[PDB]
Amino acid sequence: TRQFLIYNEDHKRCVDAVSPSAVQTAACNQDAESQKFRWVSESQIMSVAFKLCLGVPSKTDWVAITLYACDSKSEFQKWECKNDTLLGIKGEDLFFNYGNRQEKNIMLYKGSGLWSRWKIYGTTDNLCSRGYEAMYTLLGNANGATCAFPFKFENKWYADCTSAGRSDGWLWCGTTTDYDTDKLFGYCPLKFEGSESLWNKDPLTSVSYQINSKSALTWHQARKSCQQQNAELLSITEIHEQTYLTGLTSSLTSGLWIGLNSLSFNSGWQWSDRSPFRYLNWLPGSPSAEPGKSCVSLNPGKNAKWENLECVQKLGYICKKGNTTLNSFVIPSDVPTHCPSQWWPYAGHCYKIHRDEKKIQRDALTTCRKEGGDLTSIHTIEELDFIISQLGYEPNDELWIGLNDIKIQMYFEWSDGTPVTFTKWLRGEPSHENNRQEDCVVMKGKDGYWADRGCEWPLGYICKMKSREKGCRKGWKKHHFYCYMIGHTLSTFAEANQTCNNENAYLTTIEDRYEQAFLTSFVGLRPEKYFWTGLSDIQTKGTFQWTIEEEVRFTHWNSDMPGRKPGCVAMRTGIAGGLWDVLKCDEKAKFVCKHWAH
Repeated sequence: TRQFLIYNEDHKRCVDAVSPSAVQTAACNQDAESQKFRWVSESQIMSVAFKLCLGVPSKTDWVAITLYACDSKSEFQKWECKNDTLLGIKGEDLFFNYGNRQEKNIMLYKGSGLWSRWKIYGTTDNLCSRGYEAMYTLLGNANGATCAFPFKFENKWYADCTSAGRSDGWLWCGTTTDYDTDKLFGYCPLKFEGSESLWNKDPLTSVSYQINSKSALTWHQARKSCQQQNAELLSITEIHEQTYLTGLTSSLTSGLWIGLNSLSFNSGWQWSDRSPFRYLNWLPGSPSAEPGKSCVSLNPGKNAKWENLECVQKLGYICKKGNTTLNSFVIPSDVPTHCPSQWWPYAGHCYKIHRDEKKIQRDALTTCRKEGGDLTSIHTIEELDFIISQLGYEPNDELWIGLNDIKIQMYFEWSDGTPVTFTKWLRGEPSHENNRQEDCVVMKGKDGYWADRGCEWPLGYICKMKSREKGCRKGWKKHHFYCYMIGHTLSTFAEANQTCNNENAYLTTIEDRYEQAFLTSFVGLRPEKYFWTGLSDIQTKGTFQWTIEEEVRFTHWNSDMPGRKPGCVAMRTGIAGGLWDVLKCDEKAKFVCKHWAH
């Protein structure tokens, strides 16, 4: 219930609703309910005191805005922020204005003056900052449908979640505009006395679980229901987790949604909360090869096992609220690098790829231990991208790694005893585990992602052990034909382009998949949040070019980049793995220079 007041600085008077046919301005008051407003849709603004939306008689010049009955299809009630702080009707350039022509009622107007721009009281942001978000109910008889604001309960209009009609303060809402007629309702996912009883808390791991067997949402809807509760769709990472949930869902049979999905087209199966997919528990015949089934459901009737279905089915879902973090692996840039011959260092470990004599996994595991190491374990995306970039890895390689489930089937563990905190499966992997007794994992593909197969095939392997200049300058690491540097002075993009040019270099370009992979490992394990690069749209807004004028034949953009956002590109560290974000060029962050060899 994020209500807000609205006023204009050039007059310092808050909009006040007095009558459904008269909306004026009075003295600003935080307690006067007649001045509170909140969005109820992507465009509809509603009053809290009268439970009525703001609209216009018709999209024409100089008409009085008043309180109308809230209607979803009403084109006259849809608003939109334009340019900066201007507030106008969705479709035309008619604005929310007050002050002109001695009219105490706020008027729709054509003039773009300061009398038509409104901010939120107590802040400096426009009205499109908060906005309406779909709120999915819990339990109830409405199958977890979204709240409908406003709704009529016992001939009274309510604007937010209410405890009326109940004697236990349980907040609830009506999923339809007329509850007295439809009697469809649900409980609001908000903090109230007793809301903790909706979560089941494992006394061991302290992780909390919510089981909504009465709801019936899609996968994308179920994820949004858990996200809005500071949670996420269920992820099962241990045998104890699968066992604890089997007891909770022992009395249920209706299928429930979990976080396991394959929606990412480049990778394989993955959890919604980015947890490592190392524990498998598919039903027989699952996962199926149907191209449309990309979301996994937990079937409590068939012994809590998993099956993949279409992401559009309406089933229950399980939320997972927990604070458990796998590890940090942050290195305050510091690590030893005493590696033997033919081995290469990274983050305190020595790696080596064996392409010479292809052996099976058990012979590869023995050979790595003969040399004082072990089959490689991978814990970060940075460490994975170091292997493909610096170890002479080729796109058509197939190399063994330490991931296996020889001890317990369907439960992958690292051969070197280290915990499994990271997984990157290939498109369509893991698959066909029921066809064999031991599932060993390999590295193949241009991106070096993983795939599980039989353990009885001669292949290359990658060994890894502890720690016990080159063709260029001192503080410059060398990758392939170039040498790169990390500036330690937090500077802007302008200041960064100078320091790189000061050292006869330049902000690093990114030409292929592996130079990006190297740069992903060259930074990303350091506590800094962003690292600059060469891409920017200063030459021509909308088009990106390097600062040394080379062809831009590679793109490593983030989730929602770039498009509308103008600025300077910078790589993101941590779990993102060097993805390109667009930031304001006046922001201060470290950078990476680049220079040719010798």
